[PDB]
Formats: sequence, structure tokens, C-alpha cells
Amino acid sequence: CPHSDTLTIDPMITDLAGETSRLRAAGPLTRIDLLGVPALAVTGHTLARQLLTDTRLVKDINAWSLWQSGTVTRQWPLIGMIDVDRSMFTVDGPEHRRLRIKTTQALTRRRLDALKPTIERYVAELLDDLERAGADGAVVDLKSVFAYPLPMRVISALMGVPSEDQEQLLTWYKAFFSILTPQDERLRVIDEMHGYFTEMVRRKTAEPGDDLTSALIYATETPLTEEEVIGNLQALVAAGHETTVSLILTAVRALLSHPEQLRLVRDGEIGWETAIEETLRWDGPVIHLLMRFATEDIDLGDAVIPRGEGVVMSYRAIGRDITVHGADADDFDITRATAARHISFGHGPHICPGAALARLEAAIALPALFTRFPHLHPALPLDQIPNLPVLTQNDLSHFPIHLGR
Ligand code: HEM
Ligand SMILES: CC(=O)[C@H]1CC[C@H]2[C@@H]3CC=C4C[C@@H](O)CC[C@]4(C)[C@H]3CC[C@]12C
Ligand SMILES: [K+]
Ligand SMILES: [Mg+2]
Repeated sequence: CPHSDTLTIDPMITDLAGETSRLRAAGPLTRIDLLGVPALAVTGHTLARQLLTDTRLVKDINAWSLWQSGTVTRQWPLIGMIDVDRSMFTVDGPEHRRLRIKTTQALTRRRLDALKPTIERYVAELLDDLERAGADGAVVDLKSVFAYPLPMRVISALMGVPSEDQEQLLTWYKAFFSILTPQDERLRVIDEMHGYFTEMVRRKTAEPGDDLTSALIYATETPLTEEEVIGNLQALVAAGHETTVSLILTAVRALLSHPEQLRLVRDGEIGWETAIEETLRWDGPVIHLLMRFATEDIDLGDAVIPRGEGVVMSYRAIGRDITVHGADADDFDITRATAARHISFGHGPHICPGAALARLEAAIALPALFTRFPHLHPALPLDQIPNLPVLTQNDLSHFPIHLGR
């Protein structure tokens, strides 16, 4: 591929390793092309930290010059990632905290202790499904049987999504994230999702229960608008499911391909927690985060982000930052000193509110899985597991394993 001064993000994810390296090498700020739409990617750790706390970078899609001019529209296949309703996700400034506070309180380590038994129950249930599927030495998909359902069950328990509605949510999410979904069908799926959660908030308003959705509705003043409640709810369920599936799967893939490091955690010399942090740094759930806009020109010394320009946080490239992590940043090493120094959960006001929950689900699921099936191994070379065509998320397709004897 000849030299180009715009890096085109391939939506088929045919060369993630190469693209990620190009992005680091072109950085820490470089021009990218997202399905025919230009933007700047932040690929460097220190610069990312700076800009994530910069008040001249906002989520508001109306601050985007290409949106103002109608150059980008709802026909853009990535538009569902950013042209969404009011929530903690889209708001900046003094109003932002109000939209976050009930959620961060509900998701503190101490509050999550109450959720621990529930997580344990689902993990045990799905390991049981794994046993059944892997009987008589059969090949089994670790994603569909285990990693894919677990975080949906867990986030659904927290928010009050009924057992019987969870399959439909997963079907919608799959359509929503796949670049291949026809755009008209995707926009219809976006409407259906919104319709589902509108009704859920109406149901919880009539009949509140012991769940975060009910706590968002009834605080602990001033009360959240209906739109705000629905917006927070959609963001929490989608993010809580999609990111966490990836982290479970990549952590297993990492440890299975680095058996000496798997041994370290199994024998209690390094914490599972630490293996999870290194996974987040090295092969984490987010590839790119769309998208922020300059309210005015931002001067970075030898470079200017012009007012109205789109800014993407390229979190995977940032995790491979050689300046911060040393020359071997492209290796998985749970013993490295900077394993916990990533910003894969973000930085600043929009930092992930669910990081503790994510960490807890992984810290329960991973040891449970390897203790239950100590001889678990790939039935297909790990390096041949392809990514699903989902541009922004590190979404693995399937994960064939044998339980082992
Ligand atoms: C498990 C792995 C996870 C990773 C790698 C992850 C990563 C992130 C990152 C990087 C952001 C901020 C993007 C930015 O502003 O630049 C974020 C925001 C958010 N995340 Fe997490 N997340 C994870 C799990 C979760 C979970 C479990 C939940 C909910 C329970 C969640 C809910 C949210 C919400 C609602 C936001 C928007 C916050 C705001 O904009 O103020 N994510 N996620
Ligand atoms: C970083 C990440 O992967 C998560 C954190 C916040 C999440 C977004 C928060 C809210 C929404 C709206 C929802 O209807 C569609 C998914 C979408 C657009 C999420 C996509 C995945 C995101 C971006
Ligand atoms: K909208
Ligand atoms: Mg050039």
C-alpha cells in the first residue's frame, strides 16, 4: 500500500495489527478517513490525556462543521455511534455530573458487592452450559456459550431488563454494530431499541423496583427528563454488554497464547486483576471512540485542531504507546510495570462509570473458567480468530475451544 497522508480505517478489520501500528507511527495526532468522512485521531497517550480534559472538545454533534453543513447525514453508517439522545454520553460541562451521579454511586466497588452473588450465579450457570456443550470432546464456541451472554445477564440484572427480553436486545446490538447491516435496517433497529427502552422506563415509572433504572427515575432534584433516563439506560446496557464480552474473550486468548503467564495467575504469583489490566492495555474492548468536536481552534504547539473538526480517540493505538510502556509495548506481559497505567477506560469527565463492574465481572469469570476447565485449549489456532466487521469495537467473531481432559 503506497504512502498516504490519510489513514483509512478498514471496516472489514482485515489488518488490525498493521493499522494500529500505522496509527502509532503517524501520531500522536493524525488524519483518518472513516467510511468517506475525515476526522483526526488521537493515537498518543499523553496527548489523549490532555485533550480528554480539554473543555474546547465537546460531544455535541451540532459543534461538527460537517453536520452543520449537512455533509454528513443519518446515511453515514457510523452515525448511530454519535447522533444519539441526551445522556451522560452526549453532555459536557456543569450539567454532565447530574447525568452521571446516580450511576457512579450505584457502581462503586462497595455497592457492587451486593451484585456479586448474582454475577457468581450466572458465571456458574454458563460454565454448566459450557460443560454440556463440550461433552464427549466436542468443539464449543466460548463466545456464544459463555462470554457473550454473561455481561448481558449481569447488566440486565442491574438495570431491570427482564430475562425474556435479553435475546432480542442482543439481536439488535449485533445488527447495530455490524458495518454490513443495511443502513435503512440499522436506523430502523435504532428506532426499535429506543422504542423498547422507552417502554421499559414507562413500566418502571409505574412499578419501580430494586434496580438502577428505578433509581434514575426517582432520585433523592432536579429530576432527570424522560429522555435523559432513556438515554442513560440505553448507554449503560449497550456499553455494559459490548465492551465486557470483548474483555473476557481477549483475556482468555491472551492467557492461552502465553501459557507461562496463565500459570503465573493460576499459581497466585500475579493477580488475575493484573492480567485483566494488561489485557485492557494490550487488546482492550475499544478500538476507536467517536467523537469530539472543537468549539474553537485548539493550538498544540506545532499543530492546530481547527474549530468544527472531529476528534477520535484511538484507544487501541494509545494502549500500544511505546513512550509510556517501553519498546515491548506490542507484547502481552502481565508482569510489566505499566500494566495498570493504561487509559482504556478513558480519562476526564467522561471516564467510564462502569470500570469497576467490568473489572469485577472479569475477575470472577476468568478464574472460575480456568479452575473449572484447567485443560481448556483452542480447537482452532487463536491467531485465526477473526474480528467481526465492527470498526470501533474489538469484537471477536467466535472462539472455538475444547474443554480438555
Ligand atoms: C469492560 C470493558 C469496558 C471498557 C474497555 C470501557 C471503555 C469505555 C471508555 C474508554 C469510555 C469513554 C470514552 C471517551 O469518553 O473517550 C466509556 C464510557 C462509558 N462507559 Fe465504559 N467501558 C467498559 C465497560 C462498561 C460497563 C460495564 C458499563 C456500564 C455498566 C459502561 C458504561 C459506560 C457509559 C454509560 C459511558 C459514557 C460515560 C460518559 O460519556 O460520561 N462501560 N466506556
Ligand atoms: C467505549 C464504548 O465502546 C462504549 C462506551 C459508551 C458506548 C455508547 C453509549 C451509548 C450508545 C447508544 C446506544 O443506543 C447504542 C450504542 C452506544 C452508541 C454505545 C456504543 C459503545 C460505547 C461507545
Ligand atoms: K437523535
Ligand atoms: Mg506523506
